[PDB]
Amino acid sequence: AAPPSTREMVQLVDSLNRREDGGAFSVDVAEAYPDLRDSYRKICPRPMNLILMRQRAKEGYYTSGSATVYGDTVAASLTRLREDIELLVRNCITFNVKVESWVTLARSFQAFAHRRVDDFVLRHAAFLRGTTMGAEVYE
Ligand SMILES: CCOC(=O)Nc1cc(-c2ccc(C)c(NS(C)(=O)=O)c2)nn2c(C)nnc12
Repeated sequence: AAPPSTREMVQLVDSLNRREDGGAFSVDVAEAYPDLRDSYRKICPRPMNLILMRQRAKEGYYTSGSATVYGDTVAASLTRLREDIELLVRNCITFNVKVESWVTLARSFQAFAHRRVDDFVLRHAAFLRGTTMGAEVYE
């Protein structure tokens, strides 16, 4: 089972940018708002955004060394990318807990991103067809 190439992983992370999110999951809140860094660290002490995820994809961090590429199921495959997607969503829903519309946007992105990763895993690993999907597990 050959892992996906770094170019394919970069193309996968690039496909997670949606026009309807208007860069909400791409912006680096620390670089964009220097005068609010410390408040964002209190709420989201672990940083995550699609710029960091694209660097990780490009460098082989999701598909090299001890990264889990193919697991027992689609859901349990590309675990490092799934954890990064989950942190991105957790940070957004925690920060926006009082703004329901922006929580719903983060949940919409979560479902969308795990489905994009599920379909990508299936394109590279037909032997995982029919197993648990990340879109069924992550919520
Ligand atoms: C100081 C002003 O701050 C903000 O405007 N903040 C945020 C704004 C938006 C936002 C804007 C425009 C649109 C069209 C949407 N999409 S929708 C209708 O689905 O909600 C969302 N999202 N957002 C998210 C996530 N997290 N923070 C923000």
